[PDB]
Amino acid sequence: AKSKNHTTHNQSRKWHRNGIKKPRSQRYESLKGVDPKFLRNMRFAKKHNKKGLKKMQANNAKAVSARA
RNA sequence: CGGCUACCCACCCGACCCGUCUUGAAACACGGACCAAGGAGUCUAACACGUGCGCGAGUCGGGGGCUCGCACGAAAGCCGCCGUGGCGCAAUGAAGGUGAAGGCCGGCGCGCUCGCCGGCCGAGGUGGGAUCCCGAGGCCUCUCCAGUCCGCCGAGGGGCACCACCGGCCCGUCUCGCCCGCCGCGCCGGGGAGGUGGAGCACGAGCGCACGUGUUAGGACCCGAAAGAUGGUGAACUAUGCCUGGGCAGGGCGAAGCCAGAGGAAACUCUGGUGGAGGUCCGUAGCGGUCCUGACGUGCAAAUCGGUCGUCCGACCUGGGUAUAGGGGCGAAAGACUAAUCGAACCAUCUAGUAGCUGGUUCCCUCCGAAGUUUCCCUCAGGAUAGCUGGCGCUCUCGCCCACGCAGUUUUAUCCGGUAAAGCGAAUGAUUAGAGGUCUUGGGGCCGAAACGAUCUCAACCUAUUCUCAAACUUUAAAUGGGUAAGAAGCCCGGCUCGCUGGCGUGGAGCCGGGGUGGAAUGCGAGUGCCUAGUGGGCCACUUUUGGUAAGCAGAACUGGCGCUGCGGGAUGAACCGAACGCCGGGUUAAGGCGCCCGAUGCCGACGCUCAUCAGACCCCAGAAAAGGUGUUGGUUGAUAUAGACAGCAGGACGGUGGCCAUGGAAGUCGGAAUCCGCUAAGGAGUGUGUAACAACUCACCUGCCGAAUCAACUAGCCCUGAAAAUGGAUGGCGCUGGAGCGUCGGGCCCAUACCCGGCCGUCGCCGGCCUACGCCGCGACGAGUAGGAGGGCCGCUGCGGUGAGCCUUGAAGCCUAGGGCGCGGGCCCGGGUGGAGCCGCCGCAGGUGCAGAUCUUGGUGGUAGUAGCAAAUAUUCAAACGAGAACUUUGAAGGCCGAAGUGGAGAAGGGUUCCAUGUGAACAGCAGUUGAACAUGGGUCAGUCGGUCCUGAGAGAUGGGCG
RNA sequence: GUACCCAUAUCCGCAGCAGGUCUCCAAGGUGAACAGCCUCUGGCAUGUUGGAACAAUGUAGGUAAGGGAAGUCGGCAAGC
RNA sequence: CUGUUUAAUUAAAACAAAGCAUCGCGAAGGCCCGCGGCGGGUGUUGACGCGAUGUGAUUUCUGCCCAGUGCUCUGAAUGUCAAAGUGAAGAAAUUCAAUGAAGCGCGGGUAAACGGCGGGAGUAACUAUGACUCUCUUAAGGUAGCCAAAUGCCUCGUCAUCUAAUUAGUGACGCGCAUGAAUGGAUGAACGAGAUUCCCACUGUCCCUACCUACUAUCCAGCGAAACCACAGCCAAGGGAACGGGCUUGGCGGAAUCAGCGGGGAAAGAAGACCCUGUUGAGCUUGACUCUAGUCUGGCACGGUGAAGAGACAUGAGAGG
RNA sequence: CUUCUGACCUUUUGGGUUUUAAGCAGGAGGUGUCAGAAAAGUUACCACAGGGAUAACUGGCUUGUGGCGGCCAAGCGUUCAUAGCGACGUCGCUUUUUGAUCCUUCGAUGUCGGCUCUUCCUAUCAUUGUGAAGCAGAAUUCGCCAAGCGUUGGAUUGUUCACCCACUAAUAGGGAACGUGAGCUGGGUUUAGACCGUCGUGAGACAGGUUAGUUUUACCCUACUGAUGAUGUGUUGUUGCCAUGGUAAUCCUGCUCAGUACGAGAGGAACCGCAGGUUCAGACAUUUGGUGUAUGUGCUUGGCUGAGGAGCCAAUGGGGCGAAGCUACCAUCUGUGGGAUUAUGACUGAACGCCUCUAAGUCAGAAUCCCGCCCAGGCGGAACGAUACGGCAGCGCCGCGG
Ligand SMILES: [Mg+2]
Ligand SMILES: [Mg+2]
Ligand SMILES: [Mg+2]
Ligand SMILES: [Mg+2]
Ligand SMILES: [Mg+2]
Ligand SMILES: [Mg+2]
Ligand SMILES: [Mg+2]
Ligand SMILES: [Mg+2]
Ligand SMILES: [Mg+2]
Ligand SMILES: [Mg+2]
Ligand SMILES: [Mg+2]
Ligand SMILES: [Mg+2]
Ligand SMILES: [Mg+2]
Ligand SMILES: [Mg+2]
Ligand SMILES: [Mg+2]
Ligand SMILES: [Mg+2]
Ligand SMILES: [Mg+2]
Ligand SMILES: [Mg+2]
Ligand SMILES: [Mg+2]
Ligand SMILES: [Mg+2]
Ligand SMILES: [Mg+2]
Ligand SMILES: [Mg+2]
Ligand SMILES: [Mg+2]
Ligand SMILES: [Mg+2]
Ligand SMILES: [Mg+2]
Ligand SMILES: [Mg+2]
Ligand SMILES: [Mg+2]
Ligand SMILES: [Mg+2]
Ligand SMILES: [Mg+2]
Ligand SMILES: [Mg+2]
Ligand SMILES: [Mg+2]
Ligand SMILES: [Mg+2]
Ligand SMILES: [Mg+2]
Ligand SMILES: [Mg+2]
Ligand SMILES: [Mg+2]
Ligand SMILES: [Mg+2]
Ligand SMILES: [Mg+2]
Ligand SMILES: [Mg+2]
Ligand SMILES: [Mg+2]
Ligand SMILES: [Mg+2]
Ligand SMILES: [Mg+2]
Ligand SMILES: [Mg+2]
Ligand SMILES: [Mg+2]
Ligand SMILES: [Mg+2]
Ligand SMILES: [Mg+2]
Ligand SMILES: [Mg+2]
Ligand SMILES: [Mg+2]
Ligand SMILES: [Mg+2]
Ligand SMILES: [Mg+2]
Ligand SMILES: [Mg+2]
Ligand SMILES: [Mg+2]
Ligand SMILES: [Mg+2]
Ligand SMILES: [Mg+2]
Ligand SMILES: [Mg+2]
Ligand SMILES: [Mg+2]
Ligand SMILES: [Mg+2]
Ligand SMILES: [Mg+2]
Ligand SMILES: [Mg+2]
Ligand SMILES: [Mg+2]
Ligand SMILES: [Mg+2]
Ligand SMILES: [Mg+2]
Ligand SMILES: [Mg+2]
Ligand SMILES: [Mg+2]
Ligand SMILES: [Mg+2]
Ligand SMILES: [Mg+2]
Ligand SMILES: [Mg+2]
Ligand SMILES: [Mg+2]
Ligand SMILES: [Mg+2]
Ligand SMILES: [Mg+2]
Ligand SMILES: [Mg+2]
Ligand SMILES: [Mg+2]
Ligand SMILES: [Mg+2]
Ligand SMILES: [Mg+2]
Ligand SMILES: [Mg+2]
Ligand SMILES: [Mg+2]
Ligand SMILES: [Mg+2]
Ligand SMILES: [Mg+2]
Ligand SMILES: [Mg+2]
Ligand SMILES: [Mg+2]
Ligand SMILES: [Mg+2]
Ligand SMILES: [Mg+2]
Ligand SMILES: [Mg+2]
Ligand SMILES: [Mg+2]
Ligand SMILES: [Mg+2]
Ligand SMILES: [Mg+2]
Ligand SMILES: [Mg+2]
Ligand SMILES: [Mg+2]
Ligand SMILES: [Mg+2]
Ligand SMILES: [Mg+2]
Ligand SMILES: [Mg+2]
Ligand SMILES: [Mg+2]
Ligand SMILES: [Mg+2]
Ligand SMILES: [Mg+2]
Ligand SMILES: [Mg+2]
Ligand SMILES: [Mg+2]
Ligand SMILES: [Mg+2]
Ligand SMILES: [Mg+2]
Ligand SMILES: [Mg+2]
Ligand SMILES: [Mg+2]
Ligand SMILES: [Mg+2]
Ligand SMILES: [Mg+2]
Ligand SMILES: [Mg+2]
Ligand SMILES: [Mg+2]
Ligand SMILES: [Mg+2]
Ligand SMILES: [Mg+2]
Ligand SMILES: [Mg+2]
Ligand SMILES: [Mg+2]
Ligand SMILES: [Mg+2]
Ligand SMILES: [Mg+2]
Ligand SMILES: [Mg+2]
Ligand SMILES: [Mg+2]
Ligand SMILES: [Mg+2]
Ligand SMILES: [Mg+2]
Ligand SMILES: [Mg+2]
Ligand SMILES: [Mg+2]
Ligand SMILES: [Mg+2]
Ligand SMILES: [Mg+2]
Ligand SMILES: [Mg+2]
Ligand SMILES: [Mg+2]
Ligand SMILES: [Mg+2]
Ligand SMILES: [Mg+2]
Ligand SMILES: [Mg+2]
Ligand SMILES: [Mg+2]
Ligand SMILES: [Mg+2]
Ligand SMILES: [Mg+2]
Ligand SMILES: [Mg+2]
Ligand SMILES: [Mg+2]
Ligand SMILES: [Mg+2]
Ligand SMILES: [Mg+2]
Ligand SMILES: [Mg+2]
Ligand SMILES: [Mg+2]
Ligand SMILES: [Mg+2]
Ligand SMILES: [Mg+2]
Ligand SMILES: [Mg+2]
Ligand SMILES: [Mg+2]
Ligand SMILES: [Mg+2]
Repeated sequence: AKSKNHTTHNQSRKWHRNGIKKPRSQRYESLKGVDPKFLRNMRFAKKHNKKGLKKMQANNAKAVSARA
């Protein structure tokens, strides 16, 4: 009882009925697969930022506000 | 007079018989003779999602108890120190076990890749984010003054839910090291910084009840097996033993034994009788069944009958009793018989056994609407997964010089590739021929004792060319096609963090802060979550292609179509050409067509081709080739002709030379090579016929007459030959020839459910109004559809709780009806006629709720059809009586059959009143009946000496005892 | 217990079914004979119906001139 | 040979038969029944008997192979080998070791047990074929017989007879795909409701059909079904699920009927006995898988007393390398 | 599941130690049907649910193969390509062979061959009319229009096929579901019994061979054959036409021609005419033969009526003859012509000064076509006769008014 083996007929119609839209592009996609050393350095820079940010950046903001 | 309709008839057009398996159904595929009733997705437990309700970090009394005995009460009410308990509120490890709060500010110890302290609120930050808040600005009678009065908005802020990311916390692990504590200073505990695994935490949402869908276990939508197990019943048929009885006409052959006679010296032999044996022969009764493959073959018969057969003293046939009973018995063995069933009986139960397999599966309308494909499976007639589909939503966006976002598309930049084509005087592999050079090699000829001492040639090698090819070759290389980008998620500027890297404040990432959106065209509203049926056999077509000679063959790529689909043309039709579908009126048209079927050329239509004794007449499509035509109609390349051709008529057609090679003959004429010469006006060492050769005819050539065009080869349009198949017959038919054929066209005309305008119905979107708000309006765009998914029903059936101060013996339900009428529809209302005691509307509730099929179950009725059939065994007739009725009864007579192995007289088994008498004649008797073995009534079986009872036979059987 | 059928009509086979079912008695003629045929004692209406005709086909039965198996797979049937 | 056989498609060459052979058994036995018992059949039996097989009148013949598969017999010389029993290590569970019943393995016998019986090369004064000989193989290479057979593919083999003509029949030939010796081979009087060939007489089997008789069939009187039925029935061509009756184009088309007929209705009788699928069954067989009755051995109790003897363990002592 | 490796790890259940076991992580022991069950064969004694998703029939698509043709022309043909063949190449038709695919058929289409019978096809074996030869005659070979008429009797085989004998003008090829099984036959294939050979340990298998092996139903519709009828002409009858459909004739022998034409001989025709015969068709019974139940007559076996005489019975007792009727190629009679034309041969005659059967026009022309003869006569019509007593009637024609 030989039958049909494999065809791709009437497949593009099934695909285009729902759509072949591109994947959802969003900001801050992901951080997976990134170098572990680079990720560790980024975490350290993010967690040590508020130590010196809230003072020197505030002083510079006051200075630029006095400038303009 | 008006009247649609469930009345009948006629014409015009269209019209194949329904249901399901299938790519394909009206099929010469299956089911259906018809009608009435019954008939198929239910219920329980569990799970998932969605919706309604109540409570809410809680929720739930379903389990019990309490009040008072109760028709409604197997209800309802309550427990409150009955919440035991289930679910959720805490997760992570196999386990010992552990087990979730961040942020700001300042200080100190080296504010150290650095802990602690003190104060506060208290679940971080970034980019989006409905909504809300603030808000420059301008919008209302003459004016500076105002609170309401008119009234939107640039920009900015805190930001629900939700989305993405970063960080934070908990549990199990791996690396690194250091610190703290002691009910006891230890292979005792606790803590940190980094990478990972968790169904986690990071202000919680679950619980209980009901409904709908989907999956699953229950017989589980309905009907259906071959089979398996348990426990019992059959030897009245048949197979076999045993016991006890019965039966087998007549003839033929002539075994042993016996007697007599004859022959012989003896042994002995021979002859004629008698004798009556045989698993003997012909043959009857009996027992079986060879052939006619005879008759029947819905029969006499679920195995028979007529001839013809084999055996008939036996291994014979047969009655009764008795023993063996189902994986068993019995078997002169055919797996035959075992109660019409035997390669494993019957009966009841498990059992509604299972089926990936057939068949069926019941009311209407509206909306949406496929797949035969990927992967896996002992998978290929199936299932799971993905995909296609539907439903429920949810989050936002427009609606009062500018949008977020998207696209089977184009435009601009940008790469990617190795097909089509082309090439091999370019790589690789195949490949024909020529030209030159030869270093060498091999085969021939030459000078000559031989010799790379010399020479000619061939093969081989090299060089520059040359002809033809590669899906598994390629320098080069298309079209088509694939990806990306065309902004605010971007750019410029400044400053902080890094434990990453490092000459360097170097590089790179992260964060913060203020300033500047108009960035290719066109079109469009987008995003997202959950549940989910069906599908998982396909087919066809333009083009590209694999195997095959080819196929209406098998297998692929894109797109379209059928299946899932009607309509107008192709006469006919699955795929072709147009075109897609609510009900209508008008106009137009696509494809196609205008001689009649059949609507339209019935145009004073145009140009040209074509004649068939087989014309021709429209993609798929239903017919044909190589080749040929002095049949016509066009074209090309050429050659001749007033220095008079081509055709026709007439004349010449000679000499060297009967030339050289041949020979039985070649003297132009069978052959090989050649092939000239001289006078001429021209004659060819000769185009053909003929002779064995010579002769003869004739031709090339020249000339005489006529007199102006002609000859030859190819090429392509119609037509013709090529062209033969079986029932009579297919441009669709009739037919058509100044066309109704072929080619090129013009102006009109014909009609589709297509287009435009308008009415009506429904869906969707936008909405409008403070008029059943679940109602009433307005505008616009769309309506097909199998499998399947949803919504509505004031469609229908049954019963229950309310309600209609409901209808009815002045007529309920039901049934019938050329009557009226409503709704698109399921259906319903009224009138009339039967009928004689119940029924219905509205609001909710629960179903054993809708039939056209299932070789569906039961019951009834048709065509067949007053048909087949009342024919195995020789045969009936006359008169009379009883009777309404005579062929079937009775009596008499005549003619016949069974003819003693009977169609007679008696019995055993079996039947049980069938035996007898009387009486009726609807039923029985296959017609009839006065008749009967039918019906009703009443009678009938008399035993010491007929048999049972008595006795044992094969055999069955209790106690003693044994086993269980 | 004692009737009756004991059967092509009282049994079984779905029935008044050419089927099946165990025994006794059994004459005369022809003839070897209980073969076949014809009669007597004893039974019967021809087997679930009759009338009219004698077409084809059919079911059983018998002949056919000349040939004699030449038909057929086979001398099947029929025939001697 | 007589006889029996598939009731209801077979009557036979099949089965059976006397005869001829072989196997087991001396009763605490052989072959079987049985859930059970020292229960039952043979057995009211005892080797001229019982039980289990093969071949199949009489005569003559019974060839060669034990390699394999089966059957049987032997020695605790000899390998494998379960429970139970013994010793050792360990606190014990446990582990190790010594020995080891049947069976298997080894060896012998048996083929009237199942079965089998090959293949090359050189050699005769016409040549070939071939008297004769060498060689591989395993256990032995078809002996005596018989044949194109009921056994032969080539084949309708070749020759002779039978015929006018023969794929038939008979006789003979014989590297015979693939005959053959109790798998029985060769004959063979009588008898086959056995199959086949020829001949004589015979006849309607036929040339070549015709006629006659009885019962139907036929019409009528009376009585009266069933099978089947989607609706129903005139054809040609085309398309179509590729062979229509209904569709399209044409040919055409008057009621109701009787007697035959068998071309059609792809006629009826039955969910194809043929082929395939089923993760559907049943019968049967075996060196398919897993089990079991039964059967053969070993151990444990029933199961008790005496004597003699062998092997090992522990004990003290004397020889040895 | 087993084994190994590591923690100076976890649990070994009332609490401790130890053996052991379980537990975590990763390496190995395998699913070759490789996303992974543990698995021999036969059933012809077979069964069930299904499949035309899937073979054995036919039909359908193509024709490789088979058969049948055409073109080119190297050559055969003594000479000479094409009288007759024609290689190397190449182009077509057919489904009378086989093969390829599986489209309809699995709730069945009865599947070989033979017998009987009808029709059709032509790629013609013979017959009618013709052309060409290496056609002197005869016998032959190649084509043209041509299917009207024939294409037999047997030996062996189941056979399709094939071979042989004989006859004949010739013994040609096919189709219709490989025509035809509710027509037959069952010889083989293809069930169940059994035998032999080979294969298999076995059950069993063999497109190997040999034997015996149930052949069911029509009464329905149509078609066909025949018979009543129906429609319309007012009724009925007689005499008549045919529109239409069917269609029948075919072949051979002997004699005169003629031992002639022809041919050197050997050999050896043809036209007209005369006798017939084969097959087929229509009938017919005087003669001949069949049948026979006038149960006509006369013998004869057994029994029966007492015996003669007369008879009867024995499923028409047998047999010798036989009227009438039916019947036989087993006897007898008969079977017939006109037209237009095909193939072909010709006339006049241009295209194309000539030629030419053609281009327009003419001629002859046949088993083929049609009709004539014959068969039945239509939802076809004509010509003629009679047309309703009896007592009241009834029915026609003319003229009529309502
Ligand atoms: Mg598939
Ligand atoms: Mg239905
Ligand atoms: Mg199916
Ligand atoms: Mg199909
Ligand atoms: Mg259908
Ligand atoms: Mg059908
Ligand atoms: Mg059918
Ligand atoms: Mg039916
Ligand atoms: Mg109903
Ligand atoms: Mg609690
Ligand atoms: Mg069942
Ligand atoms: Mg089982
Ligand atoms: Mg039992
Ligand atoms: Mg008995
Ligand atoms: Mg005898
Ligand atoms: Mg004899
Ligand atoms: Mg007899
Ligand atoms: Mg019989
Ligand atoms: Mg019998
Ligand atoms: Mg027989
Ligand atoms: Mg018969
Ligand atoms: Mg009959
Ligand atoms: Mg007899
Ligand atoms: Mg005899
Ligand atoms: Mg006898
Ligand atoms: Mg059993
Ligand atoms: Mg039986
Ligand atoms: Mg059983
Ligand atoms: Mg069920
Ligand atoms: Mg599949
Ligand atoms: Mg979706
Ligand atoms: Mg490529
Ligand atoms: Mg290329
Ligand atoms: Mg296919
Ligand atoms: Mg295809
Ligand atoms: Mg479908
Ligand atoms: Mg669609
Ligand atoms: Mg469509
Ligand atoms: Mg159409
Ligand atoms: Mg197009
Ligand atoms: Mg289109
Ligand atoms: Mg319109
Ligand atoms: Mg048009
Ligand atoms: Mg018109
Ligand atoms: Mg043509
Ligand atoms: Mg067409
Ligand atoms: Mg076609
Ligand atoms: Mg031309
Ligand atoms: Mg025509
Ligand atoms: Mg529309
Ligand atoms: Mg719709
Ligand atoms: Mg109601
Ligand atoms: Mg009343
Ligand atoms: Mg009442
Ligand atoms: Mg119901
Ligand atoms: Mg119904
Ligand atoms: Mg039914
Ligand atoms: Mg009733
Ligand atoms: Mg009826
Ligand atoms: Mg009748
Ligand atoms: Mg009868
Ligand atoms: Mg009277
Ligand atoms: Mg009487
Ligand atoms: Mg008498
Ligand atoms: Mg007697
Ligand atoms: Mg008697
Ligand atoms: Mg009475
Ligand atoms: Mg009666
Ligand atoms: Mg009585
Ligand atoms: Mg009574
Ligand atoms: Mg007395
Ligand atoms: Mg007594
Ligand atoms: Mg007892
Ligand atoms: Mg006791
Ligand atoms: Mg009595
Ligand atoms: Mg009887
Ligand atoms: Mg009887
Ligand atoms: Mg006598
Ligand atoms: Mg006498
Ligand atoms: Mg009578
Ligand atoms: Mg009777
Ligand atoms: Mg005769
Ligand atoms: Mg005679
Ligand atoms: Mg004779
Ligand atoms: Mg003879
Ligand atoms: Mg024969
Ligand atoms: Mg006979
Ligand atoms: Mg017997
Ligand atoms: Mg028989
Ligand atoms: Mg014993
Ligand atoms: Mg013997
Ligand atoms: Mg031997
Ligand atoms: Mg041995
Ligand atoms: Mg032990
Ligand atoms: Mg020699
Ligand atoms: Mg030999
Ligand atoms: Mg012999
Ligand atoms: Mg013969
Ligand atoms: Mg052998
Ligand atoms: Mg041999
Ligand atoms: Mg005679
Ligand atoms: Mg037709
Ligand atoms: Mg056909
Ligand atoms: Mg057709
Ligand atoms: Mg039909
Ligand atoms: Mg119609
Ligand atoms: Mg139609
Ligand atoms: Mg009739
Ligand atoms: Mg008939
Ligand atoms: Mg079936
Ligand atoms: Mg499967
Ligand atoms: Mg079975
Ligand atoms: Mg796999
Ligand atoms: Mg099996
Ligand atoms: Mg058998
Ligand atoms: Mg198919
Ligand atoms: Mg087929
Ligand atoms: Mg049938
Ligand atoms: Mg049929
Ligand atoms: Mg003819
Ligand atoms: Mg046929
Ligand atoms: Mg046979
Ligand atoms: Mg057989
Ligand atoms: Mg002469
Ligand atoms: Mg002469
Ligand atoms: Mg005749
Ligand atoms: Mg006569
Ligand atoms: Mg006569
Ligand atoms: Mg007489
Ligand atoms: Mg007499
Ligand atoms: Mg007398
Ligand atoms: Mg008699
Ligand atoms: Mg007579
Ligand atoms: Mg006579
Ligand atoms: Mg005649
Ligand atoms: Mg002519």
